[PDB]
Amino acid sequence: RKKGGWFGKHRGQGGSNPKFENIAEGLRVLLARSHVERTTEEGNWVAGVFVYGGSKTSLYNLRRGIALAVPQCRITPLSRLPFGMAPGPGPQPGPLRESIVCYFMVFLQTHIFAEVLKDAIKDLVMIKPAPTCNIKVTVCSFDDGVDLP
Amino acid sequence: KGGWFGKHRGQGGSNPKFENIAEGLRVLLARSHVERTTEEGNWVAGVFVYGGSKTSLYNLRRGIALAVPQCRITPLSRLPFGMAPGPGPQPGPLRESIVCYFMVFLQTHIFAEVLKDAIKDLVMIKPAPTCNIKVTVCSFDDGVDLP
DNA sequence: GGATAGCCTATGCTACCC
DNA sequence: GGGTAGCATAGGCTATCC
Repeated sequence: RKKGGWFGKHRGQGGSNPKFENIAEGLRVLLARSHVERTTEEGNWVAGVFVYGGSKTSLYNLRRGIALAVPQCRITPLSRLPFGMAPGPGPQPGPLRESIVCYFMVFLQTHIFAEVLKDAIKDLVMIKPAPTCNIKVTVCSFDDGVDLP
Repeated sequence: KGGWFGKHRGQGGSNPKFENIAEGLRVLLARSHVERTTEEGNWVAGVFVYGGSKTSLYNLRRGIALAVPQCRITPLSRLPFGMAPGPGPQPGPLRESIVCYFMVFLQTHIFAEVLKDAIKDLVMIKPAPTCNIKVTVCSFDDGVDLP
């Protein structure tokens, strides 16, 4: 029985469906309690949200969800994390060595909404079963902003 | 002519090309012997590098790894679009461009600043596309728990 | 809503060209 | 040291499973 190959939707062209819509609605409810400004007139991307861990699929679905809930943001594809510190006095891994742990980046126009978005993702995720509850989120601040093309 | 050389993702070593870029960086980083590590060892800061071209970004990445053993670096990935100009609707948050980026993780913000300065100065005397590479210092409120 | 199959195509990697 | 070729294997995407 089926199970897909090519569906004519390229990188970044993801549509919607109940699964991603339901995730988005979870975010929207939380976000609606904090009705803060998500845009500025200048429109620069001065803040971000760095999301990682859990599992590839759970991260992916979260990314798809955020996208539907927040048209005012911009989101990278999933990518991978390098390793952290090795314990003890020994040698460390090279800076390029990559792990199995994924991450994605959300860009935002206001610092205020970045904080709220971060809170919402945490709360959305903290009550769900593993691996989704293990998804970590941190606000990310850009000194000079980012010139998204 | 190359195909498979046995080197998987993240395993890249060194050669004259990358070491040359690394030495350029080392000289510049030597302008400011600030602390690059903490006792706690948390990844609280970074630099966000993007633009130029795929290859010039890539080569920079390789060079930084050789010049800065104390950092950790993502693979290259892609940027989503910004604001669309004028009358049209905005692109979806997921739509991706051709512009690449990578992230460097650091344990101190003070060195992030120096690393950024180093990259800008390293790149501004070069021709396009490399001179068009953009850098910003990056700060993680709650840090990043790199595996 | 997480995990997977399976086409498309992205990057990581190296050595070659110049 | 920028652009490339070309294997390996990342992810984006979907429907199907359950």
